[PDB]
Amino acid sequence: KPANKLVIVTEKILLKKIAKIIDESGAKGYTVMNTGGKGSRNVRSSIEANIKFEILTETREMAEEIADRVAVKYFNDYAGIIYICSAEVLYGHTFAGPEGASAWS
Amino acid sequence: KPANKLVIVTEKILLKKIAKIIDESGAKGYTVMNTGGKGSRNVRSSGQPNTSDIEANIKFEILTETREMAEEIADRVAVKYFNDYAGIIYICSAEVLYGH
Amino acid sequence: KPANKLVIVTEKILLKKIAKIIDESGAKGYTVMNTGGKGSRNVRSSGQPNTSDIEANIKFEILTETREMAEEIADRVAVKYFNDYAGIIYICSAEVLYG
Ligand SMILES: Nc1ncnc2c1ncn2[C@@H]1O[C@H](COP(=O)(O)OP(=O)(O)OP(=O)(O)O)[C@@H](O)[C@H]1O
Ligand SMILES: Nc1ncnc2c1ncn2[C@@H]1O[C@H](COP(=O)(O)OP(=O)(O)OP(=O)(O)O)[C@@H](O)[C@H]1O
Ligand SMILES: Nc1ncnc2c1ncn2[C@@H]1O[C@H](COP(=O)(O)OP(=O)(O)OP(=O)(O)O)[C@@H](O)[C@H]1O
Ligand SMILES: [Cl-]
Ligand code: NA
Ligand code: NA
Ligand code: NA
Repeated sequence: KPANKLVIVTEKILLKKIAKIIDESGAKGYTVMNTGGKGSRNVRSSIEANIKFEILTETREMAEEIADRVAVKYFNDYAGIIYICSAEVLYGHTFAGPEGASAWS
Repeated sequence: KPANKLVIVTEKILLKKIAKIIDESGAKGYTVMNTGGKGSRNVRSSGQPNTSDIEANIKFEILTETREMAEEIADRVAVKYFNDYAGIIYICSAEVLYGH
Repeated sequence: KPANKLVIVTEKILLKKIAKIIDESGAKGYTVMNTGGKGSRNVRSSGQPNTSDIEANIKFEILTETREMAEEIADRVAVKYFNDYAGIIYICSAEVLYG
């Protein structure tokens, strides 16, 4: 089943702030990694101080909503880039099926 | 050469268990990273990890010989472990330039 | 805008050397992670890493301007280092949204 994989590479200090935006979007979760890096926007600069989020979204609209909120709220003032990859989910939130009367477990 | 990039994000304590499945599948290698995260299945036995905890999880990336190999790995991980452990599995398309 | 995401997984000791290759290609930046791993080339001079060692390797992700730039980096790294050093290099398609 196709899904958008939204990636946000940004400053570590934004971790909780971005996790709240992701949650508010309706996305079921996110994965976050510590990283290093170098950029050319030269907002932060010309240890690892980055974080990388990967968020598998329900729709393209969901991914765009997260992206647009993060970028508008933070990217004039903080380093970061955002991009999307195409993914196909094999086992996701629905691993054990729906809840309620259509449940199979 | 086009390839399937299988991604398994799961509890860090499954590292050796998932490496065993990968090895047994015929896959030629894997890359693994520490991560944090949050999900909605709420099956981690110890609850959601701290937001600061960027080693609750591991992420495997496995460039597989075929699509069927990636699915074999996914299916065995999931049936063996995902009722008792947190985790998700997806695939991305990759073109291998060198290595592999 | 429709970009290439070039991925280089290789021995951590090559961090500075590959960063220089990336910078000389004209790439606007890169992201680098520690990783563990296993492969089948069996080139790494110190043998396979411990399953628990999640710092044997580095993984670079480079969003490039063109496919030509991605290829320049890849070819440079492999040709100069892959006889002697472990690693793999691949490309994923990415669409940059905020960039
Ligand atoms: N072309 C790219 N490929 C991969 N990662 C990138 C690229 N450009 C930027 N990054 C990642 O995004 C981070 C932020 O870069 P950005 O250009 O937004 O800000 P910057 O102030 O130049 O960053 P830095 O202080 O890291 O130099 C970088 O540290 C890096 O991890
Ligand atoms: N939509 C998603 N996008 C990206 N990563 C996700 C997503 N859903 C879950 N994950 C990753 O999978 C891991 C496990 O989530 P899952 O839903 O399987 O179990 P959980 O018990 O709810 O996990 P957690 O205790 O981490 O909240 C998460 O910690 C996260 O790294
Ligand atoms: N099929 C693959 N899928 C994902 N990552 C891989 C794959 N094959 C190799 N790698 C990554 O590339 C690294 C080096 O593997 P390579 O085959 O180049 O050399 P190696 O000497 O066999 O490496 P190692 O000592 O790690 O076994 C691995 O540690 C792993 O991170
Ligand atoms: Cl990663
Ligand atoms: Na910079
Ligand atoms: Na959860
Ligand atoms: Na090996």
